Amino acid sequence: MIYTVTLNPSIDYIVQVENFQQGVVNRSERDRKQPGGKGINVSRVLKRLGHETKALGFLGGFTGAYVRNALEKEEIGLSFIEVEGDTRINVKIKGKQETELNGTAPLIKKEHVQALLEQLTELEKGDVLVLAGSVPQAMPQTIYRSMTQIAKERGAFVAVDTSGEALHEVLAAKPSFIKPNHHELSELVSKPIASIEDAIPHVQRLIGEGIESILVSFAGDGALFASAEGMFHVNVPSGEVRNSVGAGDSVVAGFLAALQEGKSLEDAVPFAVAAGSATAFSDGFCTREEVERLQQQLQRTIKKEG
Amino acid sequence: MIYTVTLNPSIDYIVQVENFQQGVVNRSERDRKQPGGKGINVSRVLKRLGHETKALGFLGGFTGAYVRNALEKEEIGLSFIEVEGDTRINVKIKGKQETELNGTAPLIKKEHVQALLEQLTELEKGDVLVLAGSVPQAMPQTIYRSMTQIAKERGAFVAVDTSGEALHEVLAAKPSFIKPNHHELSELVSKPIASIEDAIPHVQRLIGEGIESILVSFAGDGALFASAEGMFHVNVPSGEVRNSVGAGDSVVAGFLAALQEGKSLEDAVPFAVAAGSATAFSDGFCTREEVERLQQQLQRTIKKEG
Repeated sequence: MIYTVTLNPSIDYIVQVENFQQGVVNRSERDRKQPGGKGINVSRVLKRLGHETKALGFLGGFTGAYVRNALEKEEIGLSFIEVEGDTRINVKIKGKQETELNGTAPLIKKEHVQALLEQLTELEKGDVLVLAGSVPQAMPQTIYRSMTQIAKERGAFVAVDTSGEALHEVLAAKPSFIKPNHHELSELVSKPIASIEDAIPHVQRLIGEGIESILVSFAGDGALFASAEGMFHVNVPSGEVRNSVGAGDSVVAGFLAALQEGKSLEDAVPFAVAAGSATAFSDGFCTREEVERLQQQLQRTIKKEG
Repeated sequence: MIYTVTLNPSIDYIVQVENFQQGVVNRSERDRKQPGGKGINVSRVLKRLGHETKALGFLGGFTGAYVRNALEKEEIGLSFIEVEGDTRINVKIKGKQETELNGTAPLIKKEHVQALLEQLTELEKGDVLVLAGSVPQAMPQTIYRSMTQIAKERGAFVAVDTSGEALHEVLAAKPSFIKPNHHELSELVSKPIASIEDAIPHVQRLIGEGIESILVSFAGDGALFASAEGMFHVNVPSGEVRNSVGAGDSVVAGFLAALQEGKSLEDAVPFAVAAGSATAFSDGFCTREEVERLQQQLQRTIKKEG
């Protein structure tokens, strides 16, 4: 049904140290590690929302074994291609400041990329393909455009959450749904967008260019959703954000979980934004209960637009 | 024959990064992962110098599995005790400002910190017990004092490489060898130090309390050795130090390797100081051939003390 692709998964090593300072021996007070990567995170959250997914991508070494074991324990569908190097270890330092340091991508022989593309020919009509995250530089940045084509030639629904050249490249493939935050969208059109008004003309050009739906977040300023069927705004429940290591991925899962449940593209927006917020407010990720709650609240702030 | 103890072992994650800012992101340019822990390093460097050893300590979690697999490949003797906790990960960032980030020590039950002491009971006359590295706050900072005893009461040679209360409390136990750098010595004799003479009176008193040998390195300026047979100085090879990760652990391994091969306490010093700077003048752990060479260099640099 729903397939997620994570080209560069990882072990997110989350560490809070209210004292983290350069050139010095920092100790940790609170340590945690969890499998990471945008595709993987959409899977995990989907699971928490009661939906299965089959996770795809590349995994290597003991760190990859850790990632595979974990998803296994969470009873999440998976079919990763083993690679030679080790899966990267990403370091997330919380506390006073918020500093990140990503590990190097592991080498991926061309045969593996060919095998990953091979798996996609398995998508059937009505399946969903989620391509989220960065594309290792060693790989053709047009990779998502390729995977989207394979998917579309099989009737599969494509949801994309990337940036840079990779996102620019995917457009010609006309995926079904994209979710750029306002900064990613500004980067895509090479123009600044700070308000809902700044984005509307561009969104309208994208829908007419074949993109079926788009959801642009403006952080604590709500979200804008456009479909050839319409355009409207929605607010965020507001609250103290206790975490921010997979909130955009939650929005994607929420949207897709709702679509699975038969709701309409428009009707799904409320649930997705809430899922993002729920995760943004809890130490870990959102729960089916939390989302439903917040969603009820947001399902009114719905202001038309366009 | 030579036992090493590592209470808080770990996987050392070295990541080279330039212009390693803060608050934002940071992409590694080069990564590296290997077993960490002072005792562990001593066993690894001893292996390279041609000598076996059995490493003891506490490992847990997939991280602990890694440590164990790696040492088993280097064919290093071992017998750690599995604790329900997850061996830590210390992120050693390098560049123009090598920083560090030590992970939260796992969790060790009493019966564990007891089956260990229980292992020491096998020690025999002529054996060697190496105690190095800080102590997990989850344990009493007197733990080395306690082990030295068991060890000493068995004709075993105890060498210690620590600092802080831990180092302070071991003294009354009368260990056979300690290597406080000129600083740790100030942090011990609770008094500042500087001259090569500003330490002899104090290294003298320590020897008089029952401690067999003391090796105190003046960072960049040489090192002083003291035993009941008198003392002498030796200068450091002098060269470009690329790595520091495990230099002190090398002087210790060198000193022990040299005594294993029959050489005397004082005659083993050159060899130990050689292993130290041979590891430092490199991007990895020193090789036998390297030590022997610089050994001769330092061999001539020998001056008795007044």
